[PDB]
Amino acid sequence: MNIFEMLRIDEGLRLKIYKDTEGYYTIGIGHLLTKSPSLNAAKSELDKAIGRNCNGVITKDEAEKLFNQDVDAAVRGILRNAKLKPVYDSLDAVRRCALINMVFQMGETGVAGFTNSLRMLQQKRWDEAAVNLAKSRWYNQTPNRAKRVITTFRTGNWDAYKNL
Repeated sequence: MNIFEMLRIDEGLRLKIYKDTEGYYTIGIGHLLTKSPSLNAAKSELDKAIGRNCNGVITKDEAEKLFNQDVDAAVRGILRNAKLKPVYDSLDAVRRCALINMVFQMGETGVAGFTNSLRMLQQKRWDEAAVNLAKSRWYNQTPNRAKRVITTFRTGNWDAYKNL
């Protein structure tokens, strides 16, 4: 299992503009287009993102291209971030994927706000950090996904994703 397979389990694939769990306009593999309520603003962002007139619909190909960019940007964002970088560097390969997943879903900023959990992951206090991470809007709003990510940080292996 790798970062791409993991994220694709968590996000799914949709070739037509759709709404987030949050109500936001998205397409592909969890590629947020706009936080704006107009389908029209969304369509315009889409065409800007793809470089063609899409009419709200993309190919598999375009979906994966957006996904490759998004994953690359998540990793780079982690590496550029003073709060995230040290935790990332301290982690093993599997747990590194769990942090990338959080950043993809919630952005650098959002994750950098989980101060206490970050501290615990650095210290390698896996059980404590899993309990702390669960105490969040994130967990309450998307509990099945948060629990997969959380188990991943807890165990250091891919079992949460075996099932799936």
